[PDB]
Amino acid sequence: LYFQGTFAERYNIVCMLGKGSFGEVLKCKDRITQQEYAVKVINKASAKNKDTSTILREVELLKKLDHPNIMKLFEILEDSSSFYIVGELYTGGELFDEIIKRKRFSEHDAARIIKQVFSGITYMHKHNIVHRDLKPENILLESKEKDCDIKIIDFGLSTCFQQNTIGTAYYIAPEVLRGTYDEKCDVWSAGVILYILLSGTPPFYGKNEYDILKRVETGKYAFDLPQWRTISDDAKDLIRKMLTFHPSLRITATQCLEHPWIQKYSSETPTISDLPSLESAMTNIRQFQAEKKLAQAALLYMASKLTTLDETKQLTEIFRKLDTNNDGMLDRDELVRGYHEFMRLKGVDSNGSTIEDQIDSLMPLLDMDGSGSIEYSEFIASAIDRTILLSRERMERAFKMFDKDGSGKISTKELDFNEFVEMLQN
Ligand SMILES: CC(C)n1nc(Cc2cccc3ccccc23)c2c(N)ncnc21
Ligand SMILES: [Ca+2]
Ligand SMILES: [Ca+2]
Ligand SMILES: [Ca+2]
Repeated sequence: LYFQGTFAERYNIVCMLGKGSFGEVLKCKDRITQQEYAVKVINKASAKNKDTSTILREVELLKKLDHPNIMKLFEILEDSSSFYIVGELYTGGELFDEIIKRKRFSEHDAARIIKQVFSGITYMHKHNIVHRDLKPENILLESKEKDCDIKIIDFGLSTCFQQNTIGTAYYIAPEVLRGTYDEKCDVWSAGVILYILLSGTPPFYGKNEYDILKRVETGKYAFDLPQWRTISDDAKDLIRKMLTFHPSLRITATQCLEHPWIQKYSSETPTISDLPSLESAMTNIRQFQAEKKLAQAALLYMASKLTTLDETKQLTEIFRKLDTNNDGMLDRDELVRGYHEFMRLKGVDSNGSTIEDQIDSLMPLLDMDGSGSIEYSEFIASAIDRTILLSRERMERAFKMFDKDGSGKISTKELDFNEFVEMLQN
């Protein structure tokens, strides 16, 4: 395997997309699957701030982050000059451009959007990761479709790498001017984002960066602009709690998510339309509940690494409607209510075994990291057709994602292609 790069052997570079933090971001495509991905290329010599052992450790945790509103990293690969961080490709651009186009949003539309930031940030903070620089330019739109998920990018690598080289000043908490970060800085930044969403203007506005940072110094903002009068007191109460000056008195990410104003506007719930879609989710999980253990884990690794938007976009809607508390993961109770609601909408009396014992029995097989929750990939794994999950191209990639040494055959420590194909086609 001498004349083969790890990145080069697997992905072709299509084109540059942008200059990201710590290095360039490019569009690349898998040479077998043809599926396209974004890749950030980071120069080792120049950007390295830690040893590679620390960098690969840090990035591994970032890869294991599983949340609909957080960018999904697939892998970190290296050659003699660079690191290559490969992730989901988004096509909808920055939330920032949405602000410019719409100028500002209804309480409904601002609620649906910021709810997703709260969801992602809450998950980030549960895993002890602060963004440090939350802003509209670091929130990407998944696609061009209407109510598409937003995706928080660009965090986690801050001690690993070193940058070299406008408008960030609007979003920085005051404590950050004191050289301090903590989880409450992200809340502040998200409060500013929200104020801009509902009003179209930042709370600490000014002509240049000196004067912007001067108002941010004082902590003084108001709901003075004429447009604030036809905006509820509930949005005002949330902003006030987020733009509280002292971090210790400022609300958490979770309380942002749980705020009454959030609850009121983002209550999309399951309907008759979802029944056939929901019926498809059932069949595929129903065997996943009694499908082999080596099958269950092997399926989780495939659907998690090699899916695409247009494939799982249906499961994505269903997931959302079951996610009644809006944190981006499915707990035990939400599944049970969803199973009750499913039956009710179909006309079948719930009150074999009960819905409650069936879910109780499903959770251990379904929650495979033992998280207590059913994260997005665990759902997709379970509730997708293997009729479309299993194409030759994907098996070919899978086959090579486990053969570490590059033999043409798999060893026991790691865990023929035709013997591979039959195993997965059971
Ligand atoms: C704004 C345009 C330069 N861009 N930027 C990204 C973010 C991104 C892509 C690939 C790897 C990453 C690793 C760490 C942090 C962010 C990464 C990105 C994306 N996902 N999809 C489309 N465009 C993107
Ligand atoms: Ca949930
Ligand atoms: Ca889990
Ligand atoms: Ca091998």
